[PDB]
Amino acid sequence: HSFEERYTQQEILQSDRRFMELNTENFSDLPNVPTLLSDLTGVPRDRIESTTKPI
DNA sequence: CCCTGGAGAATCCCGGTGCCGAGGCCGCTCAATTGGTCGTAGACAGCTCTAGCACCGCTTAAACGCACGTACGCGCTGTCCCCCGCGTTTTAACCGCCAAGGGGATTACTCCCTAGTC
Repeated sequence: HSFEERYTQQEILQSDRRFMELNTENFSDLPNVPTLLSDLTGVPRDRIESTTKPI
């Protein structure tokens, strides 16, 4: 029972971007979240800004 | 593909007779006019006083364009579910039937209130 099944792709990606937004310790790295997530999983910043829906 | 002759049926409408009440007519009738008073409250200044008209230079706070962007009102698809028109049944007021009081008037017996004369 993988959590990728109970939680859909959108939900696991939301958990991931919340994780990366917990990684930062300052204001300045909040726009660095798309860059960090693209470095992590290789997703373009377009869908990061379009579908992640951050805090 | 979509239009309609015929038919079923609802509408508009004026004769066409019966009814009850809108309006006129009659008999009171009571309240608005009107004489006055006398004194009350608002018009007429008048002094006052008090908030606003326009003016000056700033201050960035809102206002607006531009560009991205993105998701929602609306319009497309389909089904499904549920309410209507019609057919059958049952409460639901309304008007007749009957024998007995209640009573309101209505009149009959009578009995006291009234009033006359040898």
